[PDB]
Amino acid sequence: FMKIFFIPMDAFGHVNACIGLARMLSEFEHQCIFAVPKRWCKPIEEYNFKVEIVKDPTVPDDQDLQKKNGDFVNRYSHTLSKTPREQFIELLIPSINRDIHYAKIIDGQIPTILESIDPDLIIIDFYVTLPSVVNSGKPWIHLTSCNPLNLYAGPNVPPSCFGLSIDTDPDTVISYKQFIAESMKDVKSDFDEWLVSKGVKPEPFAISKSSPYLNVYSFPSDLDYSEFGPVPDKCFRLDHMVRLVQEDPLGFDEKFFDRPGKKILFSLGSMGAADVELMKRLVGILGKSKHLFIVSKGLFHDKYELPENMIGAKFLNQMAILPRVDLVIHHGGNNTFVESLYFGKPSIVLPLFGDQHDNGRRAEDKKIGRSFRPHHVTEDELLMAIDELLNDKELNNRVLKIGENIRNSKSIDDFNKKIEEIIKVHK
Ligand SMILES: O=c1ccn([C@@H]2O[C@H](COP(=O)(O)OP(=O)(O)O)[C@@H](O)[C@H]2O)c(=O)[nH]1
Repeated sequence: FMKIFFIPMDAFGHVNACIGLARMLSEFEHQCIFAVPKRWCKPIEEYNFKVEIVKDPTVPDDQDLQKKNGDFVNRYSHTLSKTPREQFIELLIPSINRDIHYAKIIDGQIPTILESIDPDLIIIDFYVTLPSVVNSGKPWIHLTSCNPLNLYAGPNVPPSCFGLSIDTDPDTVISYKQFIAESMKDVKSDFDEWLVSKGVKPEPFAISKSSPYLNVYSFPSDLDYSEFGPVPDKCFRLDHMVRLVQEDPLGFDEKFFDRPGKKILFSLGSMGAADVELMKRLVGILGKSKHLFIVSKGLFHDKYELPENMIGAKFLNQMAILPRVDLVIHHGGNNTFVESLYFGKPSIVLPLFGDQHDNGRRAEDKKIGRSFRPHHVTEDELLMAIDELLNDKELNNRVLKIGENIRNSKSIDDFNKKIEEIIKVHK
């Protein structure tokens, strides 16, 4: 039994992965404590974990959980259709600047919470380094909740966030890595100054320090990047971090499931549906599909309507819906992607940005779904892909087998043994 201290970035994609892993570790009678802003306190307490509040005076205690990222996606909607290269400068770097802003707000509050809680182990799900964790003198694990391609970074291996593969021309890979290094210079220069001020040595190129203890990620064995070598050094693969139960209301009348017809979950994640004009175009196409859609309509749900073959709400109980659908249309977010495979569902992937491009490429390359650019996909492409995947028995059988493998995985038992050994070695 041990006290495990979880520090997630203040967004669904990080918090849900950490809740998933916390529930799995609670099974072994470990006590999991979360450091989050007040608005995230009751949502996490609904899973019966203890919360330590971090102050963020830039966000109200009672702000809607979807407001912070919804307003971001709304403000940057014009970048969501651009090439991965154009997105890097215009969207991903601005996105990382928001991660750095939050890291600077929480970092000064973590050392006192560590002294007061005295955890055995820290688990962080963050895209940038926390000096408070590096300098804690306690064992800490970095949790990757995004697609894991960046953990494989090195010679010959394509960089993440561009949908590239082992088959990409070396010239293109080299060009992308040079572009990323040039593009990140000023952000890294400013970030490193902050690290040095707190007595932390910067990384040569990254602004997120890999744990010298262990680095855990969430990706099915069947999908992992074995073509780029084994599980990377100091890394540990869990097949999934699915929270099996979700406390949220369904979000609409359950009687919808009594309507005859194949059921499709349409969800661009916790923030992507804040691109209202995109949601309107896609819903217009899906309105012509002779199936039934359940739609995660997002922060601006009140600004657009669904046609008669569809039901939707601001935010859905996605765990309750997934076992009742035949197909998922999503943005390639890593939680939604692994949740859909966990329940044996094929997927249509419509990547918006970042690691989603890699999950779109992975769905095509592993023949478990179809991927298109959401702002470009034609009515014919989208309607035909839906009928294709619903009717492809071989592909449905492959996705069922991946779900079986994910559910059969014992890797949580090995993970628990490794963390117990890590705590003993450093005592
Ligand atoms: O209506 C919704 C929309 C999203 N989610 C959850 O929000 C998380 C979104 O994380 P993901 O990595 O899929 O996408 P992100 O929103 O982080 O890009 C997933 O766990 C979903 O199950 C949900 O419960 N209901």
